[PDB]
Amino acid sequence: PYMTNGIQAAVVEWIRALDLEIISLLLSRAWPMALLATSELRWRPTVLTDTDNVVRLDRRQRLVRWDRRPPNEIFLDGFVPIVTRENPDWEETDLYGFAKNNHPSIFVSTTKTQRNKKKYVWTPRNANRGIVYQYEIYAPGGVDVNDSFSDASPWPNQMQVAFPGGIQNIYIRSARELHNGRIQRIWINPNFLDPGDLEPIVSSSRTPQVIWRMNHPDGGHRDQRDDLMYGGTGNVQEDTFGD
Repeated sequence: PYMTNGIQAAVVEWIRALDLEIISLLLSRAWPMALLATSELRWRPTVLTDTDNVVRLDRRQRLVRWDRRPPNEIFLDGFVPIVTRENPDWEETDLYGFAKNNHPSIFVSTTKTQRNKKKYVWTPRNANRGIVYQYEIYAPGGVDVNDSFSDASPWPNQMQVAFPGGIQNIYIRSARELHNGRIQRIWINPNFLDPGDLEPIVSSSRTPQVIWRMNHPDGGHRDQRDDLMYGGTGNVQEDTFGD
């Protein structure tokens, strides 16, 4: 037995309103028997042991999401999942299938900052191709994928924390804007709900810090039409990519 903030960060209203037991069922109902025998749906607790073995509140664990979408969308809307409709398929709510294959779902994935001697982070192989944003997230709740599946976790190096129903814009602190793997701007979200005691945003004299506002003239750059968070096509690197 433990305390969790569960789906507090969710933007999708029908998910945000349902009882935690129902959302837990949606996430686990499709798991095979062999998986169920050794797995438990482990929501991140309100107080957790972080990747440097320091005990922190869930809201002080530095999460990262790599995303093609720019601040004019993401700081406005937060992270809205691909599937928002009220009666999704079982494939679209399954945490195991989502963790494995990254198919369209109710989940917004993030990856934990791996705080060693230096900062490391799971980084997608295509982080150096086209326009890429690294969003910095400090959110309540969510599901710890590795804790849930242990040996059966599909991509353990991603250290995924999954948010059914998405992540509100108030939990996104900043964004690094990369063009073909070269950092252009560090974006500051003015509506970030600061929990206090966080490390100050990692900066450089060469790269401008920009306070975002709605429809910022430089805030809508994107590739022309979830690739960057597929656990299969990335690996752990020092958390200075773009510098």
